[PDB]
Amino acid sequence: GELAQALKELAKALKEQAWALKELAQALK
Amino acid sequence: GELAQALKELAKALKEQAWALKELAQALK
Amino acid sequence: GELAQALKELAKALKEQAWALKELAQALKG
Amino acid sequence: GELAQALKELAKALKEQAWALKELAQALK
Amino acid sequence: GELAQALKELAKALKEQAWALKELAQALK
Amino acid sequence: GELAQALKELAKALKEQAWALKELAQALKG
Repeated sequence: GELAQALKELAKALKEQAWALKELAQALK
Repeated sequence: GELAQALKELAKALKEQAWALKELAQALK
Repeated sequence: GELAQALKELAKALKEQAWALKELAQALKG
Repeated sequence: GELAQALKELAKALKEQAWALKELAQALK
Repeated sequence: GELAQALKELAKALKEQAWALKELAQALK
Repeated sequence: GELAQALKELAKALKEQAWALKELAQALKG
């Protein structure tokens, strides 16, 4: 229903999370 | 959706955490 | 039901943790 | 059912999370 | 429980994250 | 259903983040 873009906005968050992690990993070298 | 409500709060918290990770990464360089 | 309530709490923990990381980041600058 | 101690083991995790945060906050002074 | 399965994976990840936060705290002192 | 799948992914992100924090902690020691 409208728990449907619940999951959509969470999927975006998870993606932002991944980009952020990648940047930190790269800083740790 | 109530449950949906929670998932929206989670997504927003996740984004903020991701942005904090980026600030950490930049402080390292 | 109680699952909803649990996920809200995870959300607050992540938010509080974000704040702490900003502080750490600032300390690492100087 | 046996999503019942699902939530129980998650409640414990959340508590560990809080203790960990408190210790970091205290280190940041 | 499958959904229950996920919640168990989450709890374990949360614990590991909490323990990493403590290691961070101790490194500061 | 798809909620289950989503929560699994959060779990992996938290696990990967934990590793990164251990590395940061080690770097802060020296």
